[PDB]
Amino acid sequence: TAITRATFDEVILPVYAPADFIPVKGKGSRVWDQQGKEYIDFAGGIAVTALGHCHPALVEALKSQGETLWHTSNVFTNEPALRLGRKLIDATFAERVLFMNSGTEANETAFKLARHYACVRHSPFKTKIIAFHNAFHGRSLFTVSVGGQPKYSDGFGPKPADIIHVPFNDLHAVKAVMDDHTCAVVVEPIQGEGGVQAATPEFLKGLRDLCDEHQALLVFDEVQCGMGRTGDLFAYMHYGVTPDILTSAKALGGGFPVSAMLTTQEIASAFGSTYGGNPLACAVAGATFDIINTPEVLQGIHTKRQQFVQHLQAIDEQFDIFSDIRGMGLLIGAELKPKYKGRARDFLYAGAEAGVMVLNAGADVMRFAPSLVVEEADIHEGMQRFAQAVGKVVALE
Amino acid sequence: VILPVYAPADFIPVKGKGSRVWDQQGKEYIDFAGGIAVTALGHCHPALVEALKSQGETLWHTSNVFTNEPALRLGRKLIDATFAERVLFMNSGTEANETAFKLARHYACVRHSPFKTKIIAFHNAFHGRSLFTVSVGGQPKYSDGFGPKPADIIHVPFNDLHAVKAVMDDHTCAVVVEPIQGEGGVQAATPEFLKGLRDLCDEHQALLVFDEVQCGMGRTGDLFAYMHYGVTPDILTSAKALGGGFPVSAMLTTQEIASAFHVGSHGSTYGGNPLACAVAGATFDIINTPEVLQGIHTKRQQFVQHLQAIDEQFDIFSDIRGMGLLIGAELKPKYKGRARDFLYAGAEAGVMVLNAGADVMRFAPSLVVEEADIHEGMQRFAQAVGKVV
Ligand SMILES: Cc1ncc(COP(=O)(O)O)c(/C=N/OCC[C@H](N)C(=O)O)c1O
Ligand SMILES: Cc1ncc(COP(=O)(O)O)c(/C=N/OCC[C@H](N)C(=O)O)c1O
Ligand SMILES: O=[N+]([O-])c1cc([N+](=O)[O-])c(O)c([N+](=O)[O-])c1
Repeated sequence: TAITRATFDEVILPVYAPADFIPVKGKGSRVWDQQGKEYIDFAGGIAVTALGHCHPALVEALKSQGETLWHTSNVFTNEPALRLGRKLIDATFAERVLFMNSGTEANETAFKLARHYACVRHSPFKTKIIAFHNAFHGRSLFTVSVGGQPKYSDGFGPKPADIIHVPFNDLHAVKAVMDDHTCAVVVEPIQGEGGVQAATPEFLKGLRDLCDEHQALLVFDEVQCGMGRTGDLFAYMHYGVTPDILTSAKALGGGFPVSAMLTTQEIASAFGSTYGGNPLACAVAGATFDIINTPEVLQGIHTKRQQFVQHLQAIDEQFDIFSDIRGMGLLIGAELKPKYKGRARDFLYAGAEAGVMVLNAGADVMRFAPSLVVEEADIHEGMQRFAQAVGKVVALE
Repeated sequence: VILPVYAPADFIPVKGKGSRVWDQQGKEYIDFAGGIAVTALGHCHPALVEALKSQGETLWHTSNVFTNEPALRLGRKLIDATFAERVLFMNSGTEANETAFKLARHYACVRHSPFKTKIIAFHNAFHGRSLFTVSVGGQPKYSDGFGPKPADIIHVPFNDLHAVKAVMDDHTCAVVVEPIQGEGGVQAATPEFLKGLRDLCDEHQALLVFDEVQCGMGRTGDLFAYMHYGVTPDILTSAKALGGGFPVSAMLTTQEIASAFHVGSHGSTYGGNPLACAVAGATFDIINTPEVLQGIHTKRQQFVQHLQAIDEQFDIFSDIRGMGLLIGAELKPKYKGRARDFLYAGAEAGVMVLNAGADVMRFAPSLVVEEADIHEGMQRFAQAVGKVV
């Protein structure tokens, strides 16, 4: 009855191919497997553990609320949800906040709301949604159809219709497809899964102007780039472009399943300042928000980015593997040179062997999404491990 | 118009212990609603609090780049206790249903034909509020107004086997059914209907999908309602009681069906995280015991005897139905459309209850609700009824 890696194949649907070792415990940016091997975590559970593992403040919030009240249905509100709603409203453009569990659910509510607002405020025929190639918005049938990767939306029967995809950063293409029958433009300000590609300023500003012209809602999916990831509370604040609806998840709860959809009173009235929210989830997300939304933590994200980028540059000087280093704050993408095209997974595996956890963003890009408070010592140790992994792969060349 | 139920500003739950809840003013309520059949072991159950806190000190989240011990331990328990051979964990019943419906579609696509896409579902069904799940749900008012719905979904009346036979064909990929429709008036499938679905799915090579989000995890007095009926589905979904108040869900199926998915066919950031799975494991360990499952039947009769006594005094119910601790009490025609008013009257009297449409009262208390709480809460509900009538 020992639980091993082999156990996964006997138990879970074959939709994942997980690592050969099993993390069992973590503190900060260090993680231990069943053999007590120690890893440096630059993956963050895919940009989720924004304050690292078992952060004392988050554990305290969990325990305190866990002794008090876990659950209310959406018939009720609860103090943690009201508190978190207020902090989001005070800190952002939002006047109304709806809480869910996952990024997928938050996006379902955002896309349903944009559709419904158009239906009741303009016309039942105003249904087109513009989205972008390589976008990722979740795995429900609707959200994966708004997602821009046909490989993930093919094969589930008839897709919800009236979704049009154009290239990310192509403002002319958006202009071309938008019209009075368009209800929404949905965009990630930085495409995380899609190779860590940031919107240009002109593109994002252009989406706002086109949404205004056509009476469409601009929906920012900040599930991955939000909650401090870029070094601002939300990426829209870096750009100075205010969306009509914004979604947040991943870092919002520091690891606890929680998500949010933020909008205005005018738009939300198509459906008090908050709706939903698990008491336990919202208590934890409140503690997370209180730490991430501080000048010091947000400044540190930029300091830490440069510490990572200097190491990636040193690695490239030595080994000649990267064509581009991009992203914002502590979402970092390092694109492999053509010689190593398609081999991101080879470097991820060698990384894991060397004791560092990193991500891909497609087969050509390495992705780093560490805790926003990752200690400098852990940045240097993990990046030395990564350099060692790169060395081992390159020596085979 | 269908009116929702919302609490006013003067009713904000702040604390729960067992089957008792207190609001901001310190008013105490007996909880016969369970947050809509979620807190199946009541509020802040010591074993669940212990699981939460101990795993909370250890590991919360690693993503599905990794597997984790609590998830594999919970999957093993679900596999051992049910027809399932493989599982996927998600964060809500809606997400588990999305996974099930996508799996049934994809299985048909790759095993039979990309054209085998019809899904048969039932009027008054509830499967969640995502665009796909609400379109499979059987309340048009809830699926209207969001632009183009995912196609190839056909609705017929619950419990009408003939109608299912009439619409099913070789182009049908699935029949999706709640063994008891919870939101839809607490209506249980008849034995003939449920077995009929299994036979029709076999005939047409379609997958039978049971949504046990509300009726599963002990709610009926068996671990899953399918066990009461002795009809085994191809895919089953579970949530709510599974995590006792922690957001977690599961989709259960066989290896043969699971194998239609490949790496990257579906996924979830949070789904299967060790904190959720540690909590659901603790919940499962308590609910899946002979003693708790027996007690659910004892407790059902305690509630039903109270409901009958209320009816003898006030003449308000035409029918008392459901299974285990999912209880429906249909209002007589004289009280048609009054379920919300009885619910609000209950709250004033210090008891939290549910509706199941405008004509039906619903009860979904903790599976371990104390006999003393059943009697006190039902006395409060009788008082509320006296205020209404
Ligand atoms: C921009 C953006 N929007 C929405 C989502 C969906 O969030 P989720 O439902 O919480 O997984 C995501 C989630 N990405 O997660 C990685 C992929 C996931 N593991 C999968 O395979 O589904 C995202 O990056
Ligand atoms: C048979 C059945 N299937 C799926 C669900 C949805 O599960 P959830 O996403 O875990 O709430 C449910 C949930 N019912 O809860 C009530 C409604 C809730 N407030 C909502 O409107 O989504 C169910 O009864
Ligand atoms: O701090 N710790 O909780 C901790 C835990 C483990 N472990 O194996 O789970 C270690 O190996 C170490 N360690 O190696 O320092 C530390």
